[PDB]
Amino acid sequence: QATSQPINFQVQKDGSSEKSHMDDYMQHPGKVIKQNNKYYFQTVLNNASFWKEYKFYNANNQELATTVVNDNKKADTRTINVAVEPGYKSLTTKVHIVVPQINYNHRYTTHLEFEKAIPTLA
Repeated sequence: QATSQPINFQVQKDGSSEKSHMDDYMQHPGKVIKQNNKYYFQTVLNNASFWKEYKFYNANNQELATTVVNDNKKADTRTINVAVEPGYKSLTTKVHIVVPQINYNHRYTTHLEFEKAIPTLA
């Protein structure tokens, strides 16, 4: 069995609550999924070809498992699951965006803020 619910979020800048331009690289809302007693935040990365690396952590800086659910090369998107727990209010992220053709190379250190804490699901 699986249960899911949408969850709104905003990626915000390191050291403040200001929106990050990284927020534009992810589709909204995301989704919370509970399957085999485990919880995930499922999210769709825009311009997936630009994402050279991504890492997610909880608010205590522990590493969170990510898995690729879907790669849509035609749309240039990638759908991932990020392991979470009920009660999580944010994820710390470390993301490397690269577009070599324009010599664009940027490292984001941001915090993805859920609109509400990850819920317990039945």
